[PDB]
Amino acid sequence: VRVLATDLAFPEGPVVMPDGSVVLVEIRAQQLTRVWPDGRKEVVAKVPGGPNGAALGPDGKMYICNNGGFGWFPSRGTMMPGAPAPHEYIGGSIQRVDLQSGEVETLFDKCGEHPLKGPNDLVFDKHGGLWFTDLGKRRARDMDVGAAYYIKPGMTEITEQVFGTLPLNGIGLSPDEATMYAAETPTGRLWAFDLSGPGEVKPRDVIYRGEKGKPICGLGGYQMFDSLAVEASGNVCVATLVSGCISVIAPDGTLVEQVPTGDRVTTNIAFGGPDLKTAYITLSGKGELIAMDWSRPGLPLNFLNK
Ligand SMILES: O=c1ccc2ccccc2[nH]1
Ligand SMILES: [Ca+2]
Ligand code: NA
Repeated sequence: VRVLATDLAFPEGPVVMPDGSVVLVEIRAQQLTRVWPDGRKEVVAKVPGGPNGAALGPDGKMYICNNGGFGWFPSRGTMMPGAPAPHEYIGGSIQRVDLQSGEVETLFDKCGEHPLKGPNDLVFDKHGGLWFTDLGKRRARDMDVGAAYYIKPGMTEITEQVFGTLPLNGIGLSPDEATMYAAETPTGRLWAFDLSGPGEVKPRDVIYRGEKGKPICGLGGYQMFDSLAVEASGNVCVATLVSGCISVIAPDGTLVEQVPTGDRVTTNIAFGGPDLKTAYITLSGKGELIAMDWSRPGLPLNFLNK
């Protein structure tokens, strides 16, 4: 276990480059940041609002889930995200950053007639379609439902694929891309959505209240999920809040293991390095990017690793 960088303002959305550098977002600093393996840092772009998740796109640009902004309040020695005051929330969107110029473009701020609320994380399929989660926003006495969306290849249009769940956070594709996984934050449940084809959830039979997917795993106790990354084996590695670990879930739902990280606010994971057997993990409470040896290889991401 190795600490690569410190003094990051709530790191998230790690994208591990082939050379082992990491481009990540700092939600509280509202920026996209390049982190080199020795700890030296460079700001790539200012991204006002709440840049929350990142993924390299087929056009070579860095696509960003912008949750619109958080309130920030001190808790357990860390500045934690909270419900934003109206003046702290500028609207959720999907954005794109030219890494060489720092230019930021806003691509979508609605799906149909409904504004996007709190876009969180995202993953590309091999065709260039873009899956992403919406965590929703919190307000003083209520909160938005979760959702998942798909933007068709070429960034032509956005469609609603999952709606009405609790806040959704991590999202990933199986190796064969026939299954999309969404992590539900407050319940610590990983939901598996069968796809009839690229970008299209195949609705499953309801279990209790309008479920479109299968809850293949739900952790016990007081454990919540954040973002995730998939292994070439098909296992889903989910950053686990409160207990502070990576939860490795097999495609069948089995809890393979839990890898402690030392931070109750462990938020994301991404694979890179030789054989993609290195796990790069954002400890957002401590403000750190860490590296860890992984026993199995990561799933190469489209347009970054393959
Ligand atoms: O992606 C996110 C977004 C919000 C958030 C808040 C508290 C802890 C982890 C979080 N991860
Ligand atoms: Ca997240
Ligand atoms: Na990730």
